[PDB]
Amino acid sequence: LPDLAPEPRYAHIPVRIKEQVVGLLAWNNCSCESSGGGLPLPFQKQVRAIDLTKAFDPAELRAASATREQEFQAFLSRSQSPADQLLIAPANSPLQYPLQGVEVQPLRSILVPGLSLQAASGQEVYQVNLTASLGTWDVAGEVTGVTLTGEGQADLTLVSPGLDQLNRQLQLVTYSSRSYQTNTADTVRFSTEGHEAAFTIRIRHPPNPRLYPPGQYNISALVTIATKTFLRYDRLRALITSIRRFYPTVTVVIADDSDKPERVSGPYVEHYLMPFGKGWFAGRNLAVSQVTTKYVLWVDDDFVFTARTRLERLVDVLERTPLDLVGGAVREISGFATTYRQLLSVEPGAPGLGNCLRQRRGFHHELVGFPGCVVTDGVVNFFLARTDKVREVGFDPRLSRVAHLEFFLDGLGSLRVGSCSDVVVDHASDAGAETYARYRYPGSLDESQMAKHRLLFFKHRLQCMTSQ
Amino acid sequence: LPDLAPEPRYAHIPVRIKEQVVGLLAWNNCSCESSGGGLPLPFQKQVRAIDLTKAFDPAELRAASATREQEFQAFLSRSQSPADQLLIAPANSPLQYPLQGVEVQPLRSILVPGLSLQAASGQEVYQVNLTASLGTWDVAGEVTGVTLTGEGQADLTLVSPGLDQLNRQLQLVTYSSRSYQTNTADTVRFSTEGHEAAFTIRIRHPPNPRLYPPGQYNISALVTIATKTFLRYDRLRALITSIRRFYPTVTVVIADDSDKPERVSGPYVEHYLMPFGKGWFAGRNLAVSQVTTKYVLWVDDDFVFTARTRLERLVDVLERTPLDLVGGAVREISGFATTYRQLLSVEPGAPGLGNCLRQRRGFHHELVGFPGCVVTDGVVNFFLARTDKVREVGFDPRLSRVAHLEFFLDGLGSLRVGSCSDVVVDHASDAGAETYARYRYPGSLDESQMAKHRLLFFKHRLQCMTSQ
Ligand SMILES: CC(=O)N[C@H]1[C@@H](OP(=O)(O)OP(=O)(O)OC[C@H]2O[C@@H](n3ccc(=O)[nH]c3=O)[C@H](O)[C@@H]2O)O[C@H](CO)[C@H](O)[C@@H]1O
Ligand SMILES: CC(=O)N[C@H]1[C@@H](OP(=O)(O)OP(=O)(O)OC[C@H]2O[C@@H](n3ccc(=O)[nH]c3=O)[C@H](O)[C@@H]2O)O[C@H](CO)[C@H](O)[C@@H]1O
Ligand SMILES: *[C@@H]1O[C@H](CO)[C@@H](O[C@@H]2O[C@H](CO)[C@@H](O)[C@H](O)[C@H]2NC(C)=O)[C@H](O)[C@H]1NC(C)=O
Ligand SMILES: *[C@@H]1O[C@H](CO)[C@@H](O[C@@H]2O[C@H](CO)[C@@H](O)[C@H](O)[C@H]2NC(C)=O)[C@H](O)[C@H]1NC(C)=O
Ligand SMILES: *[C@@H]1O[C@H](CO)[C@@H](O)[C@H](O)[C@H]1NC(C)=O
Ligand SMILES: *[C@@H]1O[C@H](CO)[C@@H](O)[C@H](O)[C@H]1NC(C)=O
Ligand SMILES: *[C@@H]1O[C@H](CO)[C@@H](O)[C@H](O)[C@H]1NC(C)=O
Ligand SMILES: *[C@@H]1O[C@H](CO)[C@@H](O)[C@H](O)[C@H]1NC(C)=O
Ligand SMILES: [Mn+2]
Ligand SMILES: [Mn+2]
Repeated sequence: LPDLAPEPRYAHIPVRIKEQVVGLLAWNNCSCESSGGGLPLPFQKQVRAIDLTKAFDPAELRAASATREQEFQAFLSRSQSPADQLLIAPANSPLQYPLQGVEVQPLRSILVPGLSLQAASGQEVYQVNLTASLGTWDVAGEVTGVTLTGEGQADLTLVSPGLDQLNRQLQLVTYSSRSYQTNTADTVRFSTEGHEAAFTIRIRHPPNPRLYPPGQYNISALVTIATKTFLRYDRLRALITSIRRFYPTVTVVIADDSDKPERVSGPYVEHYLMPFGKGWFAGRNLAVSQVTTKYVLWVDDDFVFTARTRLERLVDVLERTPLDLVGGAVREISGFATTYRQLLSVEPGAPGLGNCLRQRRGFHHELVGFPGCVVTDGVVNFFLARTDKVREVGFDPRLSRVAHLEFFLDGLGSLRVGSCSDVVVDHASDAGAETYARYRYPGSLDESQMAKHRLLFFKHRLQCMTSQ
Repeated sequence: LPDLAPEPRYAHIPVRIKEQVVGLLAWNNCSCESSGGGLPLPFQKQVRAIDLTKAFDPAELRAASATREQEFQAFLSRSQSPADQLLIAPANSPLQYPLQGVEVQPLRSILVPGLSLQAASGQEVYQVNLTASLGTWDVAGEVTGVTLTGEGQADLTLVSPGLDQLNRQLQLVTYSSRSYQTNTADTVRFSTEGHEAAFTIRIRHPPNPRLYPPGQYNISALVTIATKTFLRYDRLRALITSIRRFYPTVTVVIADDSDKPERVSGPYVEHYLMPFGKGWFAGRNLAVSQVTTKYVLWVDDDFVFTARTRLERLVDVLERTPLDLVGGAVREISGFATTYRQLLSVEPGAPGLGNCLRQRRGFHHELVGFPGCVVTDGVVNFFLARTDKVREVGFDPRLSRVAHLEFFLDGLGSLRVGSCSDVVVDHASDAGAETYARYRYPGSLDESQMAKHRLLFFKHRLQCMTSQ
C-alpha cells in the first residue's frame, strides 16, 4: 500500500533506496514457511507452518473468505471514527487551534481551548468561521465590538474590526454535542480568508472506572482462584488441599463438565456444573464470570501449591505495575519449571487472503524493578490477572477441547502480560482415565483440530501461522 | 473548572456573560435534589434523590472516600495516554505535519505522512529536527544533497541547501517503535529555527475483529437465548415450551442457583448449576459466558413467547445498524406493554465527593428506517445483543439479588442501545413461594440495598443519584 512513488513535483530529484529501511515497512505480502525437514541442527529452531486454508474444501474456503471479508467490512464501519482520519496541519496559517485532546460527553458542552487568529494588526475587519457536523457553537460571553452570526447553529461566524476583541471572543467559544452517539468524533473546520484548519473534537463518555474496594495484602479480598475440571477428581482434591495448606479462606471457583459429577464442597469452594463435555474454554469463561474480586488466579486442576506459590508476589506485581496479567512458573515432577513465555505477532498479508500469525518462544524486555520478571505476549496457564481484563478478552467457549495461546491471541494488544519465574506451582505427574485421554488427546486431523483452524482463520482473519 | 476570567493581556476588553450558555458548562458541583413533596402535578415527574454517602458510617465514609480516590488515581495512570494531552497547533509556523491519524504497531515501522517545511524559495541552508521518546527515525531513501544526523536514533536532523530536496527527504522519513507497549502514544517534536510543533503517533495493535462464521436469517446459528432461574421451574418450563412453539432448534442456556435443582433438559437446552443463592447478575454473567453465537437474547424465566416475539426483527436491527443491544417490549397480563426506555447520565461533582447519576424515563431519538424503534441508554430485560459487547460490559456478579439498570450503567458509553416496541414477549402473571419472595423482595433498608449503594458509590465514583 506504500508506493514511495516520486510525484511529478519532485520527479527530478535523485533518491537512493535504503534496502534495510524499506524492509522494515509492511508490504502486505506475508507467507508462512517451515524450516526444512530432516534432523535438526544445534543452533536452529524448527519452524513449522500451518496453512489454515487447508482446513476447508475449495468451496468452503471461497464462501468463508467472502463472508469473512463481509463481516470485517461490517466491523470496520462500526469501529472507525473521524478521529482516525489522516489530517495534515497547514503551514503558514494564522489559525491557532487545538490539535488533539479536546473531548465532550454526548449531549454536553465545553469551552473549546486555544482558538485564536494570529493575523497581523491593521486590517479593516477580521472574520473567522467555525463549522461542525454533530454539534453547535455558542459563546460564554458576548465581547463588545464582535458580531456573531449563527449562535446555536452548526456554522458560526465571528466578525470584528478589532483583532484583540476577536481573539477574546474565541476564548469564550463553546461547542455543544447535539445528537447522541456513544463514541464518535466531530471534525470541525476553523477558517479565515484563504486559510482553513481541520481538527477533531472527540464525543464520548468517560470510561467505567471499575474501582474495587481494597478491604500487607488480604489475599481473600483481592484474589479468587479459578479452575476447570473434567473427570479428574483426585487431582482436583489434591489441588484444593494444597491451596488450603497456604490460603485457607481464598475462594476457589470450579467449573465442571464431567458426565457424572462428584460432590466437591468445603469452605470457600464454589462448584459450577455444566452440560457434559461443553468444554475447556467454556468452563474457563464460566469460572471467570463468577469472580467478584479485583484479581483472578488461573490454576489447572492438576496443580499443587507449595511454599513456592507465594501469591503475594504476583499481587505485588499487579498492584505496582500497569500489567493486567502476570504468569508464574509451573514445575514438572522431573524438576523442570516453565514460565512458557511466548511472543505472538500478526503480520499483514495479501488483500483478501488474510494475515500471518507468528508464534515464537521468548519475551520483549525485563520488568524494571522486579528481578526474574519479564514482559511478553503469553504465559503458562498459571497466572494472576485483573478479573475485568480477563473477562474483556474472554475464553472463547467454542474452544472446547485443546487450547492455550488462543486466549493470549484474543487478548493481543488488549492485555498487558508479564511473567515471573520465582512464583512456582507444581504440576502433578479406570474408566475415567481412558475417557479423559480420549477428549484431551484427539487425532491431529480430528474434527477438533480442523474446526479450530477454520475458527482461527475466520475469527482473526488469518491465512496461515508459524509455530517456533 | 473552565477558566472564564480574562487574562491580563485582554483584561481591558468588556464581556457580557451569557447566563444561558455558562449554565451548559460543567462546574463540577453537581448535587441530587428530590422534587417537592406532596401530591404530584399533571406535567411534572417526581424526582427522588438517593445519597450514597449515607450508605456508610461517617467514620467509614472518610476511609472509603480516601481509598476510592487512591484507586481512581491508579486507574487514571493505567488508562491515560500522551494522545489525551491538550496540544495546540501554533500559528504562523512553516511546519506542515500530521495532526492525527498516524499509527504504528508496537515494534513496527511506518513512513510518516505529511511532513514538510514550507519556507522561502532560495535560502542558505534549511534544517529540520524530529524528536521521539518511544521510537527512532530513519529514511526509506537518501535524497542527494540532504545531510542526515541521527538515523536510527530518537533525535534526527535533516539539513539541505535545497528546500525541494529537504521536502522530498521528509516524504521518506520513517518512524519505528523501539520498545514494546500494548497501547500508548509517542508525542514527537518537529522543529526548525524559531518554530516548534508537537504531534502524536499512536502505538497500538489493531483491534481483535471477533468475526463470526455463517455455518433469511438462521436464528439457530445467530442467536442463543439466555436466562436465569431460581425456584420457579413452572415458569421456566412454560417459557421453554413457548419458545419451542416458534423456535424449535434455538439453544436455550439456563443458569440456575436453586438449592435443590430440578432437572431441566430437552433438545437444544443447556442447564448450568450454580452454588445455592450465588445470585442474579452472577447467573446472567454465567449464562452469557457460555454463548457461542453472534447474538444473545436475554429473557427472564417468567416470560412467554407469542407470535409477537418475532426475533427476526431484532436480528434485523442488529444486522442493519451499529446498535449493540436492542430491547423489545414486555407485556403484562393486564395488557400494558413496557419497553422501559431509560436515559442515564453522569454529571461531574466536587473533586473527592464523586459524581451524580441521573436516571430518567425516555429516549434520545428515533432509529431512522425502523418505525417504533428508538435509541436510548437502557431497556427492559428483554433484548437481543451482540454477545461480545454484553460480555465486555458484564453483569457484575456482586449484584446478587435485585438489579437492572446497573448493567446499562456499567455499559454506559460502551454499549449502543436501541428499543423496538413491535417485538413483544408476555410476562406471566407454597414453601417455595415464601422463600422466592424472601430473596426477590428484601427491605429497602436491608443489607442488600445498603451494600448496593456502597458498591455503586465505590465502583462508579458516585456520591448520589436521582431517579425520575
Ligand atoms: C499449565 C498449562 O499451561 N497447561 C495447559 C496444557 O496442559 P496439559 O497439556 O498438561 O493438559 P491437562 O491434561 O493438564 O489439561 C488442562 C486442563 O484441560 C481441561 N480439560 C481437558 C479436556 C476436556 O475435554 N475438557 C477440559 O476441561 C482439564 O480439566 C484441565 O484443567 O494444555 C491444555 C490444553 O487443553 C491447557 O491449555 C492447559 O492450561
Ligand atoms: C423484564 C424485566 O425488566 N424484569 C426485571 C425485573 O423483574 P421482575 O420485577 O418481574 O422480577 P422477577 O421476580 O421476575 O426477577 C427477575 C429474575 O430475577 C432472578 N432472581 C431473583 C432473585 C434472586 O435471588 N435471584 C435471581 O436470580 C430470577 O431468576 C428472574 O429471572 O426486576 C428484576 C430484579 O432485579 C430484573 O431486573 C428483571 O430482569
Ligand atoms: C479478608 O477478606 C475477606 C473476604 O472479604 C474478609 O472476610 C469477610 O470480612 C467481612 C468484614 O469483616 C465479614 O463481614 C465477612 O463475614 C467475611 N466474609 C467471609 C465469608 O469470610 C476478611 O475479614 C478479610 N480479612 C482481613 C484480615 O481483613
Ligand atoms: C444454521 O445452519 C443449519 C441449516 O439451517 C442448521 O444446522 C444443522 O441442523 C441439522 C438439523 O437438525 C443438525 O442435524 C446439524 O447437526 C446442524 N449443524 C450444526 C449444529 O451446525 C441450523 O439450523 C443452524 N446451525 C447452527 C450452527 O445451529
Ligand atoms: C512483498 O512485495 C514487494 C512488492 O515488490 C516486494 O518488494 C517485497 O520484497 C515482498 N516481500 C516478500 C516477503 O516477498
Ligand atoms: C465564512 O462564512 C461566510 C458567511 O456565510 C461566507 O460568506 C464566507 O465565504 C466564509 N469564508 C470564510 C471567511 O471562511
Ligand atoms: C455551580 O457553580 C456555578 C458557577 O460557579 C453556580 O452558578 C451554580 O449555581 C452552582 N450549582 C450548584 C448546584 O452548586
Ligand atoms: C535540533 O537538534 C540539535 C541537536 O544537537 C540541537 O542543537 C537543536 O537545539 C535542535 N534544534 C532546535 C531549534 O530545536
Ligand atoms: Mn496437566
Ligand atoms: Mn418477572
